[PDB]
Amino acid sequence: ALPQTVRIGTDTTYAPFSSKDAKGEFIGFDIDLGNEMCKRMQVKCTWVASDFDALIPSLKAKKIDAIISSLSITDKRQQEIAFSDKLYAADSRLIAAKGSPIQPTLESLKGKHVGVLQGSTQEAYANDNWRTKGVDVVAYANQDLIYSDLTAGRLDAALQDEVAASEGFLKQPAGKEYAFAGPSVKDKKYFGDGTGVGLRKDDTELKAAFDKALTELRQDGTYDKMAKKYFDFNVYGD
Ligand SMILES: NC(=[NH2+])NCCC[C@H](N)C(=O)O
Repeated sequence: ALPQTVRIGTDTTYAPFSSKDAKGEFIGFDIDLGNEMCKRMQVKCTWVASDFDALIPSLKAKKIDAIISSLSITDKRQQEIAFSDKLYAADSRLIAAKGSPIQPTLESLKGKHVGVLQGSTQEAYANDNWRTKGVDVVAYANQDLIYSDLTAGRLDAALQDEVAASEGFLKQPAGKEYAFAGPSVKDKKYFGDGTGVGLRKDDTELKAAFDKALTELRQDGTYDKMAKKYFDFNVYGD
């Protein structure tokens, strides 16, 4: 038996996947997916906002039951928690000022100030490959502070999910004078294989129900109808 109310944690600072509208209500693709799956699962769902780096600890502590927050499915995370089937693809890419020669390389980022989300796969990658080697990698409680430090010049570059940067910043007025700096960063190990619903390992029935709802809403075309609100491309991937 699934719980009468499935509590879903999300970090609402990652448009267009999860953010807040003017009323403070949860909006974005993650929210739409979550709500549609819950509908099909015939359970009530209650969204819970928290910082991104608090989601997996909250899940483990049973303060929430699920995470839908562009949570990348990684080898390392799977040693701690479970995942539903893939919700959508997620690649990492740097952003910087328009015209920046910055590339996702150690040589290019020497003496540069680079922002990453605390508890993200991007922080993991940046800390290991760049911060130890002298690059000023700065971790942030949330992505909106990163964008703001970038636009104010405190940061030279930021590393986050490509689609989030693109739709949530670059294509917005705030990011008109900014661009991707270099191609997406390739690293299977660190960045994983798309995003999924984060779940406790022993909640097998809940995972199965999420997986069932997801397959069904993909199959009947509801996934693509919801995605078109945000994207003119195949957000799902392969
Ligand atoms: N709602 C968010 N802030 N999501 C951040 C996700 C970034 C990256 N995909 C990760 O799992 O670490």
